[PDB]
Amino acid sequence: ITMDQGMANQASQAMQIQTYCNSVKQQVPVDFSQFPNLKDNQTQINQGLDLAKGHADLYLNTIQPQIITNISNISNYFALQNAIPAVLPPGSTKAQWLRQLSVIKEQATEYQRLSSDTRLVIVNLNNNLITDSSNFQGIVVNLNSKVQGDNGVLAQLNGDIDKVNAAIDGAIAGIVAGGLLVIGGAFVTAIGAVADFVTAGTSTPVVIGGVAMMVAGAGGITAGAIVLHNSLGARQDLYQKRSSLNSEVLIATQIGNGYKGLQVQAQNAVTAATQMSNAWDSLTSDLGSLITDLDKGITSGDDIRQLWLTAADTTVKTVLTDVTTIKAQMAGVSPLQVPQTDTIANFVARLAAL
Repeated sequence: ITMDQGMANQASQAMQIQTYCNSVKQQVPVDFSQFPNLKDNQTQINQGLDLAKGHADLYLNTIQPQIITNISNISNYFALQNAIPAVLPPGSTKAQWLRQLSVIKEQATEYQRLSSDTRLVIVNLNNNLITDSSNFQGIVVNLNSKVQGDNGVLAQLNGDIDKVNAAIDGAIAGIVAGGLLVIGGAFVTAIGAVADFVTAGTSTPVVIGGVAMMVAGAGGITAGAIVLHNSLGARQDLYQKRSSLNSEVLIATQIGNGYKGLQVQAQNAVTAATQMSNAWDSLTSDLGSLITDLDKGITSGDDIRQLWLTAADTTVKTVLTDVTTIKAQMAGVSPLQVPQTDTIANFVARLAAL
């Protein structure tokens, strides 16, 4: 795997999980004070949610910065590489070459360590989310049995939501991935409720996993709304369609489906994180082989100079360009203002028809 794809994929996935985590943290705790036979159930829900907000926080506060630092190291690396054929003028001895390559390999290996450590901490996050996400599911089914509801209809909703959530995830990835590397590009995010929470009275909106992301320029917002609105509506349809499910249970299940959504974002992050480490490992081995071959009679400093100048003009200029535009996108990302009583699907529906 090339350094430009590993970087493009992790940047892309990070901006999506970032948004998702923001939606986790925005979720309000449930309110069942009306039915005192559910206090134990409320408590359970809200303790589970705080675990979900804990995982979200850990991602934004510990993992995201390392991802940002990684992107900056890719630039560090290639700028150091381009600089060597300038620091070592045409005479330069084999010794000089061995010292320079050995030094930049050291620096690169250190970047490999940051990236592999990151992969390891995302893996561990995911594993803890799988457990924490599976336990929440049981807190929902416990509540459902306590209101003598059908566990079978509940199950068919969870299954139906999981399939749609994957469609959403898919389209969002498509939007971000397709605009990520456009030189002037930016992104806007939208966080809203997965279901209507005002037509009937009791208002507990569920924004966890209720998300949308679009290109900020031109008619990017509209263009974005169009590919997103189908999948988003489909989900809202499933929570609004007539069902035997208690309302209190419908809330906890909405939350629970968002919780699941968080863990799938983590699993997507494992994938991207793995790809970026492998890109670093492939790079440190190539450097490793370059040193080894200079050390034998196979290559020379003059040959490496040649190889890194044609690289500096062709494949490196590309990478360094993308690194600039990627750091811009991630730092530039901006949130759309969503009306407090709106839904994410309705919001996007209306933006899609402008």
